[PDB]
Amino acid sequence: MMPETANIKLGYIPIVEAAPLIIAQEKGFFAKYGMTGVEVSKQANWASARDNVTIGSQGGGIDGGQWQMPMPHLITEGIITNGNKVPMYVLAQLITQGNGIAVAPMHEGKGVNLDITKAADYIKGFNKTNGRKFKAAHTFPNVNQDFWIRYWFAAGGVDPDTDIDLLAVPPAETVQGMRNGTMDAFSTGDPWPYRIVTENIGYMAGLTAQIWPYHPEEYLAIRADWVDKNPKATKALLKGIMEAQQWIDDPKNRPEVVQIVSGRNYFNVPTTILESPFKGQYTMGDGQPAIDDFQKGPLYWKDGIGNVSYPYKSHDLWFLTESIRWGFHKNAIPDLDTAQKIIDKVNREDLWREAATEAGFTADIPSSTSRGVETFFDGITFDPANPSAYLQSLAIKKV
Repeated sequence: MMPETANIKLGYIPIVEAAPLIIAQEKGFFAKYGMTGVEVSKQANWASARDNVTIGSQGGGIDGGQWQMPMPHLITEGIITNGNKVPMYVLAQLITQGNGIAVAPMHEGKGVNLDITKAADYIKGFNKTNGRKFKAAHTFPNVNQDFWIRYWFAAGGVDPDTDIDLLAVPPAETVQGMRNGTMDAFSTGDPWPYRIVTENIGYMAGLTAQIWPYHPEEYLAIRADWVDKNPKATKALLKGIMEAQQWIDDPKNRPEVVQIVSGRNYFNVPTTILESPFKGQYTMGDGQPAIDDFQKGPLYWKDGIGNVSYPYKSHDLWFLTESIRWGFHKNAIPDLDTAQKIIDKVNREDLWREAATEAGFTADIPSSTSRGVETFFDGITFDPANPSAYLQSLAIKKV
């Protein structure tokens, strides 16, 4: 099925979530299906990734790439691009887990761990007791990592909007702040946790693998105009990604995966900082036991619930439901019906199914577009069939 074109520019951020794109390219999986002209382009930050996909490859940007959710949806509706609507299609989930919340040393022994309920008053009154409002950061508002730390805070009784200072700050600057004693928490992901702990910059309150096991995370999304014009090439790219994900999850191949992504032309970091996490090994600190479980590390093809790669529409729904929870994009996404309408235009799980079928991976295709009821660490459940009930079960929200 000769692709219409063998070329495409896909952006990535130098974190473990990018692995499938890098491996599909470097191990020849894209080439196997005819996509011999794939350029895996490093993005400076999420803002730059957003801008680059808006201009497209022809304008000097990118045709698609790696994204935190629901960026593809927000770009499609021009919500985060000042009204410039650039339709995109979510084609596959790249990975699950590999994210976590780091906390500064000064908060050790205060109960600021996975469940911060007992430390809620300590956090809320930090200005009076310590001279500043508890300060936390993520690197881009209204997406994955902002959601993770907001859920963690709110589950313990801390309002992330009113009780603390939750800011969007570059990763290096944030870590520097933690070292300087001016930043209290950081919603981040591999390879950051290893460095933060080993360099005694802070400890890990919890992994997203603990907050929501096998949670939806990073996704591959490409501009709709590119996909509509190159349907065969799109499926070829999906097959390459699928094989790369399958390859990455075999423990035998992980040393090579680590070696490749850590290389100078990609992440450009010492392999040592990624070796442990790729084995599901994390030193958590604050007197808590270390984690040594492959199932708690990043997973790219299959997880404990189902297939990782398949993009369940129920997950798109959770991201937009949580957006509504925090009052994000009030005018653009005023209700759950509007959210579903956006999801039906953006999520292209049908192409994932088609590509998987053509490639001979029919045994791995999920039977539904929903992964069913989702369960969080605090007992809250999200039933895709009734997002209203989920929202109403939450203690802290803006709706």
